[PDB]
Amino acid sequence: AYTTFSQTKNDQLKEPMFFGQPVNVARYDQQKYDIFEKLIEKQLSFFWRPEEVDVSRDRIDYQALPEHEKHIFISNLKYQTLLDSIQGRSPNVALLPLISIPELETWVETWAFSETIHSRSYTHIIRNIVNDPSVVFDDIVTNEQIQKRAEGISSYYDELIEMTSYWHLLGEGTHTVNGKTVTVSLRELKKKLYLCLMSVNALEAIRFYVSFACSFAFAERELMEGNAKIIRLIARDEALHLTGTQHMLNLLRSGADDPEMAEIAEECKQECYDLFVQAAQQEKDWADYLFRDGSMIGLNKDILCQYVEYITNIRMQAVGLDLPFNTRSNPIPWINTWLV
Amino acid sequence: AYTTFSQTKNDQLKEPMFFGQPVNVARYDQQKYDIFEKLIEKQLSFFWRPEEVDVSRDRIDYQALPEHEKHIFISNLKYQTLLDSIQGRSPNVALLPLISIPELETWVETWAFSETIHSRSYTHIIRNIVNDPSVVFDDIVTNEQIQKRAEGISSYYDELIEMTSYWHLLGEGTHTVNGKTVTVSLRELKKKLYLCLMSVNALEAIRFYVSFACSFAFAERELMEGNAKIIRLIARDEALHLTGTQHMLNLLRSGADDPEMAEIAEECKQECYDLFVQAAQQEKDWADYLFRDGSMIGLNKDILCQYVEYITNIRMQAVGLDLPFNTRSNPIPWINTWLV
Ligand SMILES: [Fe+2]
Ligand SMILES: [Fe+2]
Ligand SMILES: [Fe+2]
Ligand SMILES: [Fe+2]
Ligand SMILES: [Hg+2]
Ligand SMILES: [Hg+2]
Ligand SMILES: [Hg+2]
Ligand SMILES: [Hg+2]
Ligand SMILES: [Hg+2]
Ligand SMILES: [Hg+2]
Ligand SMILES: [Hg+2]
Ligand SMILES: [Hg+2]
Ligand SMILES: [Hg+2]
Ligand SMILES: [Hg+2]
Ligand SMILES: [Hg+2]
Ligand SMILES: [Hg+2]
Ligand SMILES: [Hg+2]
Repeated sequence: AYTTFSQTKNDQLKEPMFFGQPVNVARYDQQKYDIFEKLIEKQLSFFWRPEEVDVSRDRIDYQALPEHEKHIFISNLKYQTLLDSIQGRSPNVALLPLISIPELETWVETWAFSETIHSRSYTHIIRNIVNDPSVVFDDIVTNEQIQKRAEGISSYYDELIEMTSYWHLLGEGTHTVNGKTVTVSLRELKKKLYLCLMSVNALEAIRFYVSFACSFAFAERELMEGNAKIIRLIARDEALHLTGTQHMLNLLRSGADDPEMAEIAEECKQECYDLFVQAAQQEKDWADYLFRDGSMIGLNKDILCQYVEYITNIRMQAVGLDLPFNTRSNPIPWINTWLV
Repeated sequence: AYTTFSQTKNDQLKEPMFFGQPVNVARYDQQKYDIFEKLIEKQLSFFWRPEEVDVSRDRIDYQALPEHEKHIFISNLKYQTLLDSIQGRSPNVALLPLISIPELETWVETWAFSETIHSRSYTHIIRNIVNDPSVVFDDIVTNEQIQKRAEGISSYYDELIEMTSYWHLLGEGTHTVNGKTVTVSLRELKKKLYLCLMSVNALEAIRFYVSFACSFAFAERELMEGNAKIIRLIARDEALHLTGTQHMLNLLRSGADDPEMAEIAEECKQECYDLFVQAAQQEKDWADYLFRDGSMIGLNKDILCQYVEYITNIRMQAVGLDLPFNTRSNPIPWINTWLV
């Protein structure tokens, strides 16, 4: 039931963000929600190329680092690489088949594209600091400490993609496939999409920012300055990506877009809350594996843990969820030098 | 069965271009086919912003055009808008789920992203030469002559996408879906993909160039200078895209990739030929509508048909197919200065 060009002439200003008629004409002279056009323009204005950044000194900096610090830096870089590997392809494969307005479709493609630039930047960094890049890349797929998160993230996407395929092929109803009953509910697919968006928002709002803290902690000591310059550019892109997911989520719950979605937003309010806490908890547990052999100037298990609660509280409130942690001011305001 | 991050550690240099293990880590330090990394780098170096191009005088020129010339200009633009609307989302939805090497996955996303920029440029042009863009955009969907010319494009993609979903959900074999027998053959899916690529190649190599000639015929008389600047940048991108498709097809035919694809290419030889001949005929049939209210000096049905036969022979030759048309010299050598 999916088509690359719906032959029905429809009003793209009246379609819901998702599940409406697939988009036909890509036009940008008008939009249901201006924010997505603004985000596309900003992202295009931010276009940068990794190769332009000098990372010639990061090699020696990395070599001079104590072993536990090399571990902290590389483990963090591997996680960033993993996140953008998934983000460069998933928004496209998972969201594109369900978007019903042109500005969001193009925003999703632009967003995914900017992530491939990030992936290209990580290769640029990695090849200029280790001699044998292959060791680093393989450890990304099999690192036990890392794969727990990837699995959980990939899962939401994989499940939504699967349910979408069934919906497009069979439509709503109770069907039979090779002797098994297969139930396809649009309401459940909508719930799937909502929770997946919330998960991507957490990936954007928390997972990445916790990794930025680690990267910039090195920059503060004037180490790995090539890497810092690249992460600063990536962080500027992520701020836009998070702005996009926050608007999608708030538009869906404010009842402005699809009434049934506003309904669902309220329905799984508790589940959404636990999803967020879980993510915060994962980044916390990670700080354990990170500083297993020691800490460093500006960063340690406790400070990092405090930043997680701080950032999580802000992000959750931004999407209308209750705060899970004790309120406090920023534990590491020095990071603002590198962020927004 | 599709996954956004396969957990199996595989040697990406040994996977086939399509139908192997979905890509997990996005790395660019090595590649099975260097040509795709070269294409990504080239496309990135060609990055341009449409709204930066000055089209303020285009409004004056257009209005000054006799009605039939306005018809020619706007009809051609509407077709280009359609092709890029489809090409901005199709490579991602149809190809991404089937790619198994990172360089190709990123090339497809980069290629699709460049098409969204093309769509953005058409809005920039349309919005600056007509009072109500909605009349132009709405006609793209309903116009029977535009849909007859483009007939078969979205159809191929939609069929591939549907067959792909069946494959990811059910796997190979014969199944029973709602009491009906559904056969899922990987070989048949490979055939579908192969012919889809050959169709995209014809779209990139012929359909777009026929439209460039019409656009540049105006630049030739010093009119629509803004549009001409844009079309030149767009043509520069399309040349990369067609290079990419020609390489994909020729690599598959060589047997150096999936040996089964080499067999399929050889077996589907006549179908490849038939679709190029069909695409050529569709472009010629378009002339009747393009010049219904009159033609222009140096631009008429006869010249368009001569050019179509000229470029078709060149394109079919590049992918190893026999030539359908009698050989001839370029009927419009003035285009060379505008292209590449
Ligand atoms: Fe990123
Ligand atoms: Fe991002
Ligand atoms: Fe294009
Ligand atoms: Fe193209
Ligand atoms: Hg998602
Ligand atoms: Hg998700
Ligand atoms: Hg970290
Ligand atoms: Hg951190
Ligand atoms: Hg929820
Ligand atoms: Hg919620
Ligand atoms: Hg804490
Ligand atoms: Hg295709
Ligand atoms: Hg196709
Ligand atoms: Hg034309
Ligand atoms: Hg033409
Ligand atoms: Hg062929
Ligand atoms: Hg001819």
